[PDB]
Amino acid sequence: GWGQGGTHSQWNKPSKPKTNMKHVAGAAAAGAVVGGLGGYMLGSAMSRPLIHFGNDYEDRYYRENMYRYPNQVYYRPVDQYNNQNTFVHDCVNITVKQHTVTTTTKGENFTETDIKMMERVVEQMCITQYQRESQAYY
Amino acid sequence: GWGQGGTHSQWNKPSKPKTNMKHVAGAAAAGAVVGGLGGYMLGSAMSRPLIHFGNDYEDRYYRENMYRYPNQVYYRPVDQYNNQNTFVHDCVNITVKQHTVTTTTKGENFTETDIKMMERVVEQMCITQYQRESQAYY
Amino acid sequence: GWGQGGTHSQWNKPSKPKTNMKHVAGAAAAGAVVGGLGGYMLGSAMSRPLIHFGNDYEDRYYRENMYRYPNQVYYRPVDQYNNQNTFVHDCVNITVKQHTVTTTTKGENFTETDIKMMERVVEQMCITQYQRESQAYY
Amino acid sequence: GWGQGGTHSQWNKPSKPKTNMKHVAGAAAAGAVVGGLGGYMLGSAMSRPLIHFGNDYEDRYYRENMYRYPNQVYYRPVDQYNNQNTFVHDCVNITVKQHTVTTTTKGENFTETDIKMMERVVEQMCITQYQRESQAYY
Amino acid sequence: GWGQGGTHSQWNKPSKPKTNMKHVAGAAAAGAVVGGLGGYMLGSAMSRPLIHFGNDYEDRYYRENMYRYPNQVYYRPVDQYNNQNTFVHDCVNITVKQHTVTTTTKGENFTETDIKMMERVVEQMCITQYQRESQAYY
Repeated sequence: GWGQGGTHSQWNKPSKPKTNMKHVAGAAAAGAVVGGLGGYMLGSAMSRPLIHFGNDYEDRYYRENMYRYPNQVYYRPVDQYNNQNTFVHDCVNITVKQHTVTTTTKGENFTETDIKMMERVVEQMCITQYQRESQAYY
Repeated sequence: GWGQGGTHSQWNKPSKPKTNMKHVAGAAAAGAVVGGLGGYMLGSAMSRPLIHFGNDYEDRYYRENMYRYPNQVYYRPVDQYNNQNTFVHDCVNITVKQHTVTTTTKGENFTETDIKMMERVVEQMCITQYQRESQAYY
Repeated sequence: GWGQGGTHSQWNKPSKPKTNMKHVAGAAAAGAVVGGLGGYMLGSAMSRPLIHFGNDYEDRYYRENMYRYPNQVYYRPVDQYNNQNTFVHDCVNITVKQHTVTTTTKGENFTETDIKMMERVVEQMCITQYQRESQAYY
Repeated sequence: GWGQGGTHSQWNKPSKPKTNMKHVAGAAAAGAVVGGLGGYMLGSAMSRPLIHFGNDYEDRYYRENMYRYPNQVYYRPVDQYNNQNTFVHDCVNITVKQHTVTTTTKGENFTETDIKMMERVVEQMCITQYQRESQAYY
Repeated sequence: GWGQGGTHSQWNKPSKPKTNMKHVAGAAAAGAVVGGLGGYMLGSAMSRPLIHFGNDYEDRYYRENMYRYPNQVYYRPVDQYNNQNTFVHDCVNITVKQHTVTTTTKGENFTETDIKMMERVVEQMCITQYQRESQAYY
């Protein structure tokens, strides 16, 4: 007539995490867990992987049992070329340019005029602004 | 007549996570879990994978049982070329350009005029703005 | 008639984490856990991996049992070429340029004019601004 | 009729962590734990990895049991070329340039004019500003 | 009828950590723990790794048991070339330049004018400013 107390356990219990950041790449933030027996596991081999939050009871009576390589993980990869990649390209290769190429041969008594006005061409770009009861003036 | 207390357990229990960020690539954020016995697992082999939140009871009586390689994971990949990739291209290869090519040969007594006015051409671009009771003036 | 007290345990219990940062790459921040028996594990092999928050009871009676290599991890990878990478490119290769190429051969009595006005061309770019009851004037 | 007191234990219990930083690369900050039996483990092999927050009871009676290499980790990788990398490129290769190339051969009695006005071209860039009841004037 | 008192133990218990910093690379800060039996462990092999916050009870009666290499870690890596690196590039290769190349051959009675005005071209860049009831004037 024994007794085990109930388990109220948290692998991650962050209370009121107020966080301001920009980039979360390959990481964990704002009270987040990257995988329980998992996550980013490109090549894996797990024998008898068990997750049970409930109570566990085992009453085992093993007699003369021949266990030959139980839960064996024969991890023998050959020439494994696997790609599981995350690519994020934001505002890349942005160009605001004015280019002029001049190739004049034996130009006599000639006038060359090259005017490239560039005014108020881009006022805003990639403005990741979060506003809450706020004001922004540009 | 024993007793096991009930389990109230959370792998991730974030309370009121207030977070501001821009990019979450290949990561975990805002109280999120990347996989329980899973996630981003391109090549995997799991024998008897079990998840049960409920209570577990086992009363095993094994006698003279021959278990030959139980739950065996024969992980032998050969020439595995697999691709599971996430590609995000936002506002990439954006060009605002004025280009002029001049190739004049023995130009005599000639006038060349090249005017490229560029005014108020792009006022806003890629403006990821979140507004809540706020004001923005451009 | 014994008794084990209930377990209220947290692997990470941060209370009110107020944090300001910019980049979280391959790390942990704001009270976040990178993996419980997991995370970023590209090549892994785990035999009998078990996670159970509940109480555990075991009553084992093993007699004359032949256990030959139980829970064996035969980790023998050959020529494993795997890629699980996170790429974040934000505001990369941004160019605001004015380029002029002049190639004049035996130019006699000629006038060359190259004017490239560049005014108010980019006012803002990559402005990751978080506003809460605040004001910004540009 | 014995008794074990309940365990209320935290691997990391930071209370009210108020932190200001810029970059968290391959590290831990703001009360965050990088992995419990995990984290950033590219090549791993763990036999019988067990995590249980609940109480553990074991009543083992092993008699004449032949355990040949139990929980054996045969970690023999050959030519393992694996890449699990986090790449963050923010505001890289940003160029604001004015370039002129002049190549004149036997230019006689000619006038060359090269004007490149550059005014108010970029006012702000990569401004990671967090505002709370604050004001910014540019 | 014995008794063991409950354990209320913390591997890291920082109370109200108020911290201001810039870079946390490959380190620990703001009351953060880098791994419990983990962290940044590129190549690892652990036999029977166990973490249990709950109470542990063991009543073992082993008689005539042949344990041949139990929990053996055969750590024999050959030609292991693995990369798990964190790369953070912020505001790198930023160039604000005015370059002129002059190559004149036997230029007779010619006027060369090269004007490159550069005014108010970049007002702010990489301004990682955290504001709380504050004011900034530029």
